[PDB]
Amino acid sequence: DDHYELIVDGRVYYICIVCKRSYVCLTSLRRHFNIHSWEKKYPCRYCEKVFPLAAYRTKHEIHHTGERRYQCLACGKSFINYQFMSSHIKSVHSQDPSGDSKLYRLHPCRSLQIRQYAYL
DNA sequence: TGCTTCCTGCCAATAACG
DNA sequence: CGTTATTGGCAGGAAGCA
Ligand SMILES: [Cl-]
Ligand SMILES: [Zn+2]
Ligand SMILES: [Zn+2]
Ligand SMILES: [Zn+2]
Repeated sequence: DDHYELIVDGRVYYICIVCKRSYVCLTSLRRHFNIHSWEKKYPCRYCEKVFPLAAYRTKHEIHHTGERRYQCLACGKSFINYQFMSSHIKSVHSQDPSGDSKLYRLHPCRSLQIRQYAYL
């Protein structure tokens, strides 16, 4: 159908037929495969752009609304995504957000309707 | 070479099923 | 509506880009 399997050292991999990318998760292969098939379409609700993954569309739509969900706990500045937040904390505070301390807060998404993670 | 978007393991939230 | 399947949000490194 849309994949074959490699089994190496007991570990199972799922291989896309088209580009031969390997996936540990079958769910990942399927998510990825839409890029080839365009079976599903994820159109920005604010403009003409269309995405092959739902999450790509959501991250894009956040740019339309201007919501700043990522907040630096050291100085309070907020950022639209992880990358700007991380870049700020490393350059300005000389600390790594992926270290063993919580240096930022991810606020819930309020400018769009997306599913809510209870831990935020 | 510093923004910008992509990528995929993981799994909570949601949907589908029966 | 309780059990199973699916969706897609998240991190944070990778890749794209000018
Ligand atoms: Cl905001
Ligand atoms: Zn592929
Ligand atoms: Zn748009
Ligand atoms: Zn700060």
